[PDB]
Amino acid sequence: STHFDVIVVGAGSMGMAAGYQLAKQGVKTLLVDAFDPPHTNGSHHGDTRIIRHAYGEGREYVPLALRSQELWYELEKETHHKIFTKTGVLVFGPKGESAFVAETMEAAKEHSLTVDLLEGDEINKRWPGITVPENYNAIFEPNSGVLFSENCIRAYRELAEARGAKVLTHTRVEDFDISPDSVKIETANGSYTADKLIVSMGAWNSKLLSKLNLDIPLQPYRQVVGFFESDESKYSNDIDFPGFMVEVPNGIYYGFPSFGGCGLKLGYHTFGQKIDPDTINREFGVYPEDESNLRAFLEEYMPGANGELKRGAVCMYTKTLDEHFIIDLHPEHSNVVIAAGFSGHGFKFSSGVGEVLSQLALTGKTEHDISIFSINRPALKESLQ
Ligand SMILES: *Cc1cc2c(cc1C)nc1c(=O)[nH]c(=O)nc-1n2C[C@H](O)[C@H](O)[C@H](O)COP(=O)(O)OP(=O)(O)OC[C@H]1O[C@@H](n2cnc3c(N)ncnc32)[C@H](O)[C@@H]1O
Ligand SMILES: O=C([O-])c1ccc[nH]1
Ligand SMILES: [Cl-]
Repeated sequence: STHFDVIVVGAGSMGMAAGYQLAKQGVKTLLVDAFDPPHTNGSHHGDTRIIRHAYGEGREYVPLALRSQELWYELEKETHHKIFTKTGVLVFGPKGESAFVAETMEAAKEHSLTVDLLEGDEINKRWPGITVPENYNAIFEPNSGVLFSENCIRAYRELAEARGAKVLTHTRVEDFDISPDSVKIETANGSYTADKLIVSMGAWNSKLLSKLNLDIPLQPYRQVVGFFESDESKYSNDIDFPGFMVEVPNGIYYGFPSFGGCGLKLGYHTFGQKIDPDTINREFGVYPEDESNLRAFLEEYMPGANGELKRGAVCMYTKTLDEHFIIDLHPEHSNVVIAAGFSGHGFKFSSGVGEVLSQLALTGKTEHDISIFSINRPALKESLQ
């Protein structure tokens, strides 16, 4: 017997941010999650996340990146949890052979972002611990950094709840009933209604959007990360080793400086196992590629950070065909908002997206230009059942 103004299904990176934005405005919100956020079953754990402004995936993301950065600084001031460390982000690759590096440079120029350009030995000299061939070039963004993702979700949740938002945990939504003037969700712990619905189930969007009569190609990928004992005099955040995302012949890698001695963290971005979110093996090390693809990068580019494996994590990316997000109203229901297919690069925008989802649910519009994330774009290959 409890109607809500807005129901958020999936209270992770996007959902909890939306919950906070709504609660902050006095909107009676209910957030439902299959687990208890922040947790290690979705796409937001592993402690840290990179936030970049000059965007290699496309200069069109810059405005949202900058707005999210300001929102992260706001969050830092509101909670006792640590939110952001300004490590700076280094992007490098073989000269003339990296669309990622090239677009990062164009994005910086187009938006007048503050960056340093360097190449070859200048890279190795500036950051002892990095060994790149002389034909490599780079763009460093000093004001970009590292977000503590689990802390962000925890902070958004504590703040939203302090303002009246309710979070129903360990409750998996199994079906939806949408009408022109209301929405309803069904779970084993009961059913709930509201005027608006925000759907942000992460990897599970690939399995349950069909319950909303949507048919969108979405592929979940198993993506691991490892923490390695490193030479702290070189790879510690304390001596300014940066976060980084780089392109080499066999793909894109990313990493973080060692924070408080927990070790340099590394991940292989362009390769992962296609999986189903309910059958994925969440144990690091079960596939030999988990650790080997990482050491293959370290022994070659960051040899002093190739020590004992201290920790591993298994997480998921949910890719769309063009690797751009889906943030829009359900094409048949203006009272339903969809947030999906973040394709391995959405956390840094979660604060900004929470704001967009909020506007979409309350007004059916957003002040942000979100056309590139349209659910009706052709490259997406979307359709109704
Ligand atoms: C996995 C990964 C991702 C990643 C990254 C490194 C790894 C190993 N590094 C990143 C980085 O440095 N910078 C960045 O900007 N992004 C990075 N990413 C990607 C980012 O983490 C993902 O894009 C982001 O987390 C996506 O967020 P979203 O909110 O979509 O996903 P979630 O946080 O997993 O939340 C979904 C929640 O919904 C719940 N759920 C699922 N099904 C149900 C049902 N049926 N009912 C109720 N709740 C449901 C989940 O439990 C989850 O909490
Ligand atoms: O989007 C990013 O910055 C990122 C780093 C690792 C995966 N995604
Ligand atoms: Cl993702």
